Amino acid sequence: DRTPLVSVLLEGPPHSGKTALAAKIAEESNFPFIKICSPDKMIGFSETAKCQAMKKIFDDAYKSQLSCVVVDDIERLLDYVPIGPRFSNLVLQALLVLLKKAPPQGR
Amino acid sequence: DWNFEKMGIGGLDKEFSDIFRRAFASRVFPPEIVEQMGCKHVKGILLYGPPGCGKTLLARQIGKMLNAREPKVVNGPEILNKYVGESEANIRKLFADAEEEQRRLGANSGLHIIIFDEIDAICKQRGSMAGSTGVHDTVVNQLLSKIDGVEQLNNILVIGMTNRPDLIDEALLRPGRLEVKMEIGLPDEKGRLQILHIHTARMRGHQLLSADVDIKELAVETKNFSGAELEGLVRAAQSTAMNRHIKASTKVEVDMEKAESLQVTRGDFLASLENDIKPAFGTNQEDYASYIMNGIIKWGDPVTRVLDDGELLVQQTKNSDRTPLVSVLLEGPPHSGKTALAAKIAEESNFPFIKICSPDKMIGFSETAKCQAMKKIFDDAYKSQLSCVVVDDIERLLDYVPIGPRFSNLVLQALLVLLKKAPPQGRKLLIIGTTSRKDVLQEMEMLNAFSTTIHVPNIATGEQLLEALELLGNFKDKERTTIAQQVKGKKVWIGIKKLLMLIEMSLQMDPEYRVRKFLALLREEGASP
Ligand SMILES: Nc1ncnc2c1ncn2[C@@H]1O[C@H](COP(=O)(O)OP(=O)(O)OP(=O)(O)O)[C@@H](O)[C@H]1O
Ligand SMILES: Nc1ncnc2c1ncn2[C@@H]1O[C@H](COP(=O)(O)OP(=O)(O)OP(=O)(O)O)[C@@H](O)[C@H]1O
Ligand SMILES: Nc1ncnc2c1ncn2[C@@H]1O[C@H](COP(=O)(O)OP(=O)(O)O)[C@@H](O)[C@H]1O
Repeated sequence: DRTPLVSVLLEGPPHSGKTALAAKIAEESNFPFIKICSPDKMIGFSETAKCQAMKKIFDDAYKSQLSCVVVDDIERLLDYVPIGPRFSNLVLQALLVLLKKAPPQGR
Repeated sequence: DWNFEKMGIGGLDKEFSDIFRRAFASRVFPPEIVEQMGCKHVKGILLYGPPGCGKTLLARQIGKMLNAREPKVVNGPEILNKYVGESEANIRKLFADAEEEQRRLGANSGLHIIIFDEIDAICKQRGSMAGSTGVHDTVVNQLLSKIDGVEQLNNILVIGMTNRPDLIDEALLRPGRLEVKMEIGLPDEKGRLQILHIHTARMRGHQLLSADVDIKELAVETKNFSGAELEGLVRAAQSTAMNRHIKASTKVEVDMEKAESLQVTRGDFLASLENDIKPAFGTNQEDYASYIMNGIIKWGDPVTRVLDDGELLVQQTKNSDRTPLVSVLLEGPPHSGKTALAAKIAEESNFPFIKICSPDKMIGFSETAKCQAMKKIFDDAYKSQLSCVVVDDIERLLDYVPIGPRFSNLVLQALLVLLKKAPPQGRKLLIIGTTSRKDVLQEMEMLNAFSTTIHVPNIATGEQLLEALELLGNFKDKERTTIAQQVKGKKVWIGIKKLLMLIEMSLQMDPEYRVRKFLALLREEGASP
């Protein structure tokens, strides 16, 4: 009741099989609303498009009584690369703001 | 039990039964029971597929059977204007007949069908991609207000056609609106046979076609042809046969008997198939001669190793489950002659769909155009049972220069994402890369994405050079003996392309000084890795 929002992060070496475990744990919940936001469905998009998609998906999730949102391959969304380094600041700021926002009362 | 198989349709027989079961179940039963139930009819359907797989004929036949009035064809790009609030008038004008009939006859009017085309043209989803194509989103909303809204229409049916099923607004697929999807994929052997049979009914009746020609041979030979290509082949064959006959008649004053006869024969079909028609979804034999300029000569063991490994990979990818995607990379020093070997191994697969994407056709394009072209090529490749895509030079695509360093991030991300996306269920794919700087490429963290690597070495021994020259055959016996004597030091490190260029340079003088000039040039390039 006093902790309406929760977060959990999975990390490990490459080719360890993280996405499958995330999908399984999301499925086992039996919640009425579930959604996955993969990067492969935004090929060639610009940062504004990605932020708009994230905002739309989270807004849609806000309207239920229980929900589960999966975000896959976080490092890939930011457009990271060891040389440089380089990345899109806007996406990171948007995600940081999201990850500590509570839904309306009673959800 | 329908009978359309032989009149206009031809290949596509199951799609009719599927669409009839899914959509028109209500209009085939006596009206009494349906009016007792009080259910409504579907208010439209959507179609998507390759450009020229026979979509319009489906709509025309469906309209004809239902005993409806004349369809009101219309095109997508045509309905667009730069003036404020002028597209909406065009959209509204379409339904006028439907409204008039509804007003006058009440609930007993017939059926009117409106056929859009390239409906994806008018949509605000395209603006999401890189560009400015908001197309005044308002437009689409207007359309909705005619299908549904305060006023109710019950004598309409909307059929939509599209080529990019991922660019359709999500709001245009909810219940009560366009709510039935279907796919129209490429034909098969039987479909090709039926299409060729139906398009060749005219000549058979008049005995004009020769008895020599068969239909099974042409059916099997055409692997991945589409609808329009078959009729194009027929027309080209007719034209070439007529031209040959008239030219032969002009050359020789043959008796009348043969003059009246205009048998098309079989040679015209083969010539036209092999020379005129270039399928968009099939192998292009012409491009191969543009890359393998001088064939392949076996100067050492490694070539056989590379060819064998490529054949092994091809066999593994052909027949196997649990692994529908395969990747491989080629590495070597500059001028090692990589592209030719990759093209050869791709050609030897005998696959139906082979494509080569190189910066050759991509000068002056902006990065966004590059990503668009890459996505288009891969999307096209996705629409075949087997495919083989070649990426010519990874380094040039990324726009890499050691100073800086500098490069385009969007293309790198797009390529990395694409390399790890399996095709739809039950279809295979193969990807082959090529580069000349593996150190930077590994530093960029992409070498982990590929699944295997191969090495292409250069020439490093004198006897190898002697064998290469002998196979090329440009030096005489005493010249070869002198070259062998002078090259016994064994300090040779050169590439094949450089060797050919240097031979051409050396052969530009009188025969007396060829050997000395060639040896001087070879020693001048004294590399020592
Ligand atoms: N117990 C298991 N743990 C992990 N993966 C499993 C397990 N059992 C089967 N698998 C298979 O492992 C693969 C997991 O692929 P997945 O995309 O999750 O890997 P990954 O290394 O997390 O990927 P990514 O490249 O996105 O980091 C799937 O084929 C799944 O079927
Ligand atoms: N066995 C062979 N190996 C390599 N090249 C060969 C062989 N036989 C003939 N050639 C000729 O060598 C040339 C190979 O050119 P290719 O485009 O492959 O060079 P490359 O070093 O891969 O080029 P780049 O790195 O600049 O793209 C062509 O002329 C080809 O005809
Ligand atoms: N299944 C088929 N059977 C016979 N002809 C076909 C078939 N599919 C396409 N065609 C040929 O294609 C032509 C129509 O092409 P169409 O499908 O209208 O192209 P588009 O979809 O780009 O408008 C016709 O001349 C027709 O002969």
